Amino acid sequence: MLAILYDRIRPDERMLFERAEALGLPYKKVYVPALPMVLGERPKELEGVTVALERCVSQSRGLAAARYLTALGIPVVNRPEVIEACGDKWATSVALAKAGLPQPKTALATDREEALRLMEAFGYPVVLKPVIXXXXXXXXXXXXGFQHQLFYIQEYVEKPGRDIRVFVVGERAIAAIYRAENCPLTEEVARLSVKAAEAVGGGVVAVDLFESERGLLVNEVNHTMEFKNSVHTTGVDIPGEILKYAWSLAS
Amino acid sequence: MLAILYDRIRPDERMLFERAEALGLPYKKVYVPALPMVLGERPKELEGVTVALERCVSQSRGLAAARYLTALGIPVVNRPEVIEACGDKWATSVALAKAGLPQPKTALATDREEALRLMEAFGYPVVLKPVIGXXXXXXXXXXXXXXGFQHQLFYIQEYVEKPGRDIRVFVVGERAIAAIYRAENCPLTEEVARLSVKAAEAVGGGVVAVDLFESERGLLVNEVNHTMEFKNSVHTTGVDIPGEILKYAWSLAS
Repeated sequence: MLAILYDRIRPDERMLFERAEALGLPYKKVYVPALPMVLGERPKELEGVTVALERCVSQSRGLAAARYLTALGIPVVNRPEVIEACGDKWATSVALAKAGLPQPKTALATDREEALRLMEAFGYPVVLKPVIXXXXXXXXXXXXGFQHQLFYIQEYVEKPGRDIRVFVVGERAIAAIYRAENCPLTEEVARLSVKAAEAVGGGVVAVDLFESERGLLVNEVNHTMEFKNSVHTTGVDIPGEILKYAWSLAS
Repeated sequence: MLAILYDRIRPDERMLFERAEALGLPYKKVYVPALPMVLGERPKELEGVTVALERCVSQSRGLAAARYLTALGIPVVNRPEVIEACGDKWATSVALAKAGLPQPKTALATDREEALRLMEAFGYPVVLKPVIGXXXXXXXXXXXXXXGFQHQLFYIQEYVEKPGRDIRVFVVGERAIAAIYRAENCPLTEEVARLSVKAAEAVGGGVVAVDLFESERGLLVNEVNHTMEFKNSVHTTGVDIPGEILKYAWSLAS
């Protein structure tokens, strides 16, 4: 049966519980904080579990649990690699570059000085985001585990259009929204979103895009997509699609 | 040519520089802290670079740089996956378990309370190590527990009795090239060599130092290091560890 791993129940999780019940999809709720994860011995909580949906609000907890499930041989939706490829901006930007996908000009500095040189080279205004808006050099200076002293820098992008969030399930873009309003999926947006999903390892993710002057650019990819408002907005059963995908990977 | 990526020059790095020079292996030193890493545009510092040896003391810097090199299509010794599979104890223990390799009983808690339950279940004494970079009783446990993807994680291991000394094996590719006791030279045996190479393979392969426990239950893999230190081991083992590392890297050149 399906195991829905969680720590804090949000409306997203409740919708998952309700859809599973309505779909007749055998499942059980697994409270991760109290789950004993001893290598070599499957917990009683996981007895009968053939596939798991990793829904923890905490990234550290979710990734640690996804890693554990792989050690037990239980397929987990959004494998460890996808979760970390997504929750780490440098990792995600690197994955997009290797897949040759469009994104804002991006760079990474490993010390304060190089960060300044890069921002200066990029020309202001520039963007500085945590790996896991600078107006001028003055603002830059003022602002200034494997994440010790890293500075993720991106060019500031002009947006002729609204940002788009695309919900990708497997090889299909199933819904999209503007940033909220429904964004009727087009061939262009759908194909780019699925390729972005593939770039980070595949699975169930929300791809955030920028409709810039240079065209569609991939901004970020989320490994544990939130969709409570999007169901009504898009009219698409996102929770049900997610559950069916996970259930299909069952072993 | 080979690019040796570094931040702080330790004797290990100097030996690498000297062996490369003596071997006639075309290379250049690349100071990572000042390297501009912009995706889509290879830095001038990397002009002509066909393979890189990731030697930064800082793990965060080394992993970020290894990732960058993969984006540039430049092979890097100890790919990002290996560096992170190694610098993260839970990741490394999980990789060892999937490869079916022996190691101390290991567990991970994601909150203070579960950590206590586990330690209690393991029975004291138990070991508590930081996930990245001995509990006597419940009281000690509570005290210790109170004192990015690593927020609130508690790596717990059983306390192991060691009838023998700990062994550090230097693995280069599919070969265990040297080993030391913990320092004295540890003449490599079939058993130790095979386990060490399998442990290296389990985390993704490359150049790593495998630390083993000679316990009552036999050989157990304790940890795997992605940027092995070897300044003292060269003299201790009599093996040219730096040279072996460089030749392995150079062979992956593209």
